[PDB]
Amino acid sequence: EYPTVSEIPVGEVRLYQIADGVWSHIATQSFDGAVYPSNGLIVRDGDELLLIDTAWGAKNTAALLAEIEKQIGLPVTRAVSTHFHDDRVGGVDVLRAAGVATYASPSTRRLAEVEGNEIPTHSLEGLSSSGDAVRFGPVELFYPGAAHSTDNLVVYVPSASVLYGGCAIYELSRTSAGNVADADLAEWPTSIERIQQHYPEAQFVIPGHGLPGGLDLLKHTTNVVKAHTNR
Ligand code: NA
Ligand SMILES: [Zn+2]
Ligand SMILES: [Zn+2]
Ligand SMILES: [Zn+2]
Repeated sequence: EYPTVSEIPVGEVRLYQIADGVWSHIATQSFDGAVYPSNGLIVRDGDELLLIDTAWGAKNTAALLAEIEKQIGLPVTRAVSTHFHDDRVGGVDVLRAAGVATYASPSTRRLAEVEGNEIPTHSLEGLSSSGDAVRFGPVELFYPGAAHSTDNLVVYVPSASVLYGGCAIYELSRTSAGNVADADLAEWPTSIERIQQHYPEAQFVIPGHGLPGGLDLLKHTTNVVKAHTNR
């Protein structure tokens, strides 16, 4: 029942309820003549919402805000981007113009600026060292170490046992490396083990792209990363 890359035209966004007050958002983009899905998260925060990641571009992100107001009807007051790539920050300008306070680590803000990408306004402190965690409203933010990117964060929703791995975690159907231009392949397995150690009770694990599953997605990602390392 999770929407697949094939059922979502580029420009539209779907919401999927994972648990009480926790949704993923799913959008698509075309690259090199193929179509790719991308996930983010929405977490209820009293009578407001916390958004995790944009919907991969300005147009998709405007559609995301429209779909949230239609389906949920609570204001998105804050957004966190989990690393500096466009599937995470592309759409930050749309969020900002809509009155959403945008956040990322100082590492992410720096890398976004270097890349010429959109830059979240606010800096998240306390996430500079591997293993660092901070509470941000209804979620915990965790910096596991370098993996898919040097700045990648993961997000845990303790009330729902939902772990949002972002692009540091691959879906099961992905058996080859994705975009690894900015990755730390040498550290990625160690960073994954920090995630496993910190969130062993997670019941629902969401990758940056593709289908959710359980904690098996972590060892799966390590397997794929190690195979790529040995290519
Ligand atoms: Na924790
Ligand atoms: Zn990325
Ligand atoms: Zn502000
Ligand atoms: Zn990604």
